[PDB]
Amino acid sequence: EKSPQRIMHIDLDYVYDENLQQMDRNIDVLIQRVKDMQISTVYLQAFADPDGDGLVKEVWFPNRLLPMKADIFSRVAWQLRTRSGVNIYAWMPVLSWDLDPTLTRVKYLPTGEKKAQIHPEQYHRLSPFDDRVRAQVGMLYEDLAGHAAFDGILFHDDALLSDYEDASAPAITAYQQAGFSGSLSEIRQNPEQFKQWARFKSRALTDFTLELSARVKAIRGPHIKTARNIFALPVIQPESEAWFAQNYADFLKSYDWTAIMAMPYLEGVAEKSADQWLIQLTNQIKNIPQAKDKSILELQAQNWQKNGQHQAISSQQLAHWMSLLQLNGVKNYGYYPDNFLHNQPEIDLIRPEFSTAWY
Ligand SMILES: CC(=O)N[C@@H]1[C@@H](O)[C@H](O)[C@@H](CO[C@@H]2O[C@H](CO[C@@H]3O[C@H](CO[C@@H]4O[C@H](CO)[C@@H](O)[C@H](O)[C@H]4NC(C)=O)[C@@H](O)[C@H](O)[C@H]3NC(C)=O)[C@@H](O)[C@H](O)[C@H]2NC(C)=O)O[C@H]1O
Repeated sequence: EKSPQRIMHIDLDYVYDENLQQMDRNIDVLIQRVKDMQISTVYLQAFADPDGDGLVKEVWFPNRLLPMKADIFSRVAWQLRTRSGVNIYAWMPVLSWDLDPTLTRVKYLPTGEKKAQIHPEQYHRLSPFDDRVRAQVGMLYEDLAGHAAFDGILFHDDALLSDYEDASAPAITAYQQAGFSGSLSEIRQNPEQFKQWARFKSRALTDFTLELSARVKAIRGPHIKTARNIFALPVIQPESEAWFAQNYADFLKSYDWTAIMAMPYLEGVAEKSADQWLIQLTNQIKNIPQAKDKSILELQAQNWQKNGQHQAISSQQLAHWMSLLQLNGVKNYGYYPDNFLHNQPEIDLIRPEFSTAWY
């Protein structure tokens, strides 16, 4: 994988159409767009998410467990790899799958309540402490690996847990068997165990992803690259591992690429403070020897409303941020999401700051 890495992060929800001929034209336009961009890598959505409801009910590949909305992942992948000149990473949820109801869901323990619950504002995650969950998610990854060819796996940012999670029974048993003492509420507020507990959960998530990676590699070979999305707070504010169960140093050690969600508006940063926020983030990375060499800075090309009516970020703004990264010594970056239907971001405005091939 020759450097710098320049990544387009792409949803196939945009490509899908009930009319097959329209879908064909859509795929053709997408392939040409990526070819024209002249960058290195596409992170390609393997699951359907038309509603942004934080739960995958259908996917883009044949498989044993979930409905296939359309057989298009493998078709788009091989064309991008041979016509558009890019590596392809299959972008897959780690936990947020709409599987058999008897599979354990991640739960949290509400303050002042005795029974654990599922928080409506989080990804609808299955518990990584349930071995049946590990097996069935494993099956989905094996099914993708069997039917499509690709160069890497991008593990979704839904591999996270808060400081009130996971409160489910198998998680409780796992903590007990690992030597943790007391209820979840006692552990999280125990000065002598709460840090160990956060790290235990971070390692549990990472180990689960490495298990999934091993299953794919058994099928497609050892050459498969791994990437995982990490939230910005665990990078800039490491104590936040306590409520993310993500550890930046761990990601750097465990994956070929750590894809940092360098998205200031997502993080609630004001428009006039976003540049400084990005400079602070990149300064933090550069202070960790060779972190920049294994990290991708992923910029946002939309401003999301937890409601659902997302707003585009201007092409000029995105190009400005890409320029900012380069001027601050960062060579590996990309953006999410791409919208081929509307040329958003505008390829002519983005290319000179994004493609090394630009003249
Ligand atoms: C006094 C004061 O206000 N200062 C505190 C300071 O002590 C502390 O740093 C922060 C955070 O405290 C910890 O917050 C944990 C998370 O709280 C939940 O955050 C939800 C929003 O999360 C954001 O989500 C976006 C993605 O959509 C992500 O990009 C972003 O980084 C996230 N932000 C953070 C900070 O994580 C929010 O909607 C939830 O309501 C909120 N839930 C709760 C229970 O607060 C929390 O789980 C920790 O317990 C809490 N513990 C500490 C810091 O002791 O808060 C400052 O205000």
